Amino acid sequence: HVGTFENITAAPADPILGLADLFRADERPGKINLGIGLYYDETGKIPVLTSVKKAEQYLLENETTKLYLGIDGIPEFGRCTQELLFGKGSALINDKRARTAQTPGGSGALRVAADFLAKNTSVKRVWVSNPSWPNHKSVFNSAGLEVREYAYYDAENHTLDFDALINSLNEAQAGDVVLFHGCCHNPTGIDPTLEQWQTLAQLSVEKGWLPLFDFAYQGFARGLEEDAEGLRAFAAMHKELIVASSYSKNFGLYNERVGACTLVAADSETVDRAFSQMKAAIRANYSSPPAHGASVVATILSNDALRAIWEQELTDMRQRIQRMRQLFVNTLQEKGANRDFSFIIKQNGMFSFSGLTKEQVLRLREEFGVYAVASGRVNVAGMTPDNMAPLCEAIVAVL
Amino acid sequence: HVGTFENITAAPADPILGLADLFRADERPGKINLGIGLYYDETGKIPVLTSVKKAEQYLLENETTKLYLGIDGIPEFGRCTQELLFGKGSALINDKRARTAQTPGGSGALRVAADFLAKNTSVKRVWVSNPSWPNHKSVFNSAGLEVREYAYYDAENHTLDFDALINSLNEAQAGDVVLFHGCCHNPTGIDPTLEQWQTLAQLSVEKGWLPLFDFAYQGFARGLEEDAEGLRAFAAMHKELIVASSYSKNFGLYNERVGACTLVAADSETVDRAFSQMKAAIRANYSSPPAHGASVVATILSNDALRAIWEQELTDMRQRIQRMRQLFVNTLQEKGANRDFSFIIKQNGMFSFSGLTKEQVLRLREEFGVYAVASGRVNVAGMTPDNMAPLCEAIVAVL
Ligand SMILES: Cc1ncc(COP(=O)(O)O)c(C=O)c1O
Ligand SMILES: Cc1ncc(COP(=O)(O)O)c(C=O)c1O
Repeated sequence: HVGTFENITAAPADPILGLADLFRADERPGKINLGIGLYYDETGKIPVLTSVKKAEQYLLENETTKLYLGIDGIPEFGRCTQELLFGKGSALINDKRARTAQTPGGSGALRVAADFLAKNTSVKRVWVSNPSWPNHKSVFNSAGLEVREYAYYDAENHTLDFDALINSLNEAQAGDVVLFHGCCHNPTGIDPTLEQWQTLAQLSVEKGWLPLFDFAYQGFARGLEEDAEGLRAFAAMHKELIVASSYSKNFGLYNERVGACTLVAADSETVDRAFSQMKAAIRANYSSPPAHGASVVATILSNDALRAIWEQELTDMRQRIQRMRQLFVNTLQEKGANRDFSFIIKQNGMFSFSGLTKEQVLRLREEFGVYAVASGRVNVAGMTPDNMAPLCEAIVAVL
Repeated sequence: HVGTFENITAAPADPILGLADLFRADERPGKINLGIGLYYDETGKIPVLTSVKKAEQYLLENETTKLYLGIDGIPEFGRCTQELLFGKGSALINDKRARTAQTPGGSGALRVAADFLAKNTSVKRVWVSNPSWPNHKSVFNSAGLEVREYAYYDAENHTLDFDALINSLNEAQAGDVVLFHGCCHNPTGIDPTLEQWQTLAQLSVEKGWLPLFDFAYQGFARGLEEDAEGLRAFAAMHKELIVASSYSKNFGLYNERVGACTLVAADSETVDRAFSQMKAAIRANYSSPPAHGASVVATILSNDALRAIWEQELTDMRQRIQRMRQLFVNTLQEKGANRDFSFIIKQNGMFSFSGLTKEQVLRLREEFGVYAVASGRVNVAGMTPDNMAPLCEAIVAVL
């Protein structure tokens, strides 16, 4: 017969993971990886946090069974997740307006939400920032939802174009979904101020949007509580919203796939009715989530001694990135860059829009073995005191 | 504005997992759970295998990072999976005709296959046995694939209705997917003989079906190699096929979500092209799979010492279930059953298709605290020397 796989077309390279494959195969010893968002320590390693090793040790000696978790995962994991997102004494929690499912990573939480909406509501369009995480469009298209873009970044002044953002979103109709980065906007690193959040929250309720918050970097901007102010302004004003969160990065648990999808509705009867369909969409996907990574997170967040250790480790990560931002800017000037890169100090999180062209990013990789994303996004957390000088010499050589 | 979640219809109760929730709530003492397919030991517990504990200690001591796995997971995990399925010296492997993706459980493997087929092929129809695992239809429907049923079980002789199976698949077109259970058919426990497998393999190639094997219980019928005879009869004749396999049960790693989706095509260049689109379907779902569970399996299968331990543990599990099958039939007679349950001994795996009616199943639960699936499926692996007598007295009471 003809053959079913014979005419399949090869898939294009992932703009992020394809770069990581090239880096791994590169044989040059001085190669530098500033692509995929991984936290490196001063020594260039990607370590397991001490709080995580201690929690895994507890699990190894106390686990007696591997029997399936519920569709929505470990209950304590869900409860602790809502506390982090909304606060200890939140009204959503007391009113029982929120339900949380443990998911395989933030990516898994985005697909679950996308499947949930495409199959149980009349949602048709998702509004995503321009630029944004490249995988956002793929997740929502694969679920059958259209993806529209709204303006965000002023490339001239390296700032948030709040006028163009609101003008773009005026085309978003009621019932549409609008995606917001909770903090540390990927890839620009520019987040709204609290006042700008409150403006979007009020505009969101009067326009009829369904907010969808992507929360992959809580604690990397200013702090655990501070980074959730934007979400908590929306939460104090909307009847419905969705939060897809990730523990991959603030716990360094990338490959264990630890995330959550939290559903908020007007009242407890509606959220439970909606959550039953979300569990059905999970059942038809991976059935139940992996336990190891979420058990680690739950063990840490529920033990005051481990949590204290983890909160300090997260502070050290946040502050090392800030030190590298300063060192990055100073070193560029020291190596002969005549452009002003001071805007990089004002950006939060792991990434920064360097302003380099696709052709310059290509030169960096081929000629100097410095790997950045074609959009000019660089992982500041991949910079160390040892690789800063060769890295900045290469950037100056291509300007 | 009117809420987006108001017109959502509540999802029905899951036929398997909704049962486990009723069991956890039942306050009556002596309740017995013969529902969800978990392996219990002689004492009524769901333990962690010794080999799994050994492997987990090795990972705790030697893991230095939680860096993301590739989209397709741990390479060694895929190689050992192919050896398990096809044999150490298979032509499929030497010709490099197979590619394997690590997935979250067999469920995740099935969903990945469904998404891959729906988006990259002209497949529109999947044929599933009647009866089958209830979640099969949900997974393929989630991708928009039509699911048709073919006849399988002779509920009169308690055997494979091979004549009806052949006739009911007459309308299966070339390019349709036909789903086969590799061994330990769920729920009936009746598998095709080697001669019947070979007959199906010949018919499958003549009609141009795309075979999809669900392999969740390798090693629970007769043995690791013996249980794969049917798959290898198909593999020797077909240019293309798909295998969703699970390690949830033969390793007791249920909640770590350890599975694999294997893709087989005519040649190495074709499978590579097709596999790139499978990875794209994974990227738009959970991005990359969880490491812990698959790392355990790869460690055991690669270490000669641990593998010998695991194989003996799998033999112990298989043999206890077979003794419980014999004891179940003997005790039913002892307790006054006039219906002949000898067919139980001929069935393979954890599950016994008892032939009880939905009314009798509901009566066992509400009246005696014995929990089985409404189809009459009972988990033999949940029977113990301590609960056998009350269980059989309950059944006899409703016959
Ligand atoms: C904005 C954003 N959303 C989602 C994700 C996915 O996170 P995870 O690795 O937990 O799937 C990432 C990074 O991976 C991200 O930067
Ligand atoms: C036939 C069959 N396929 C797939 C599965 C799913 O297994 P997993 O837990 O790996 O998702 C099961 C049981 O759970 C099964 O019986």
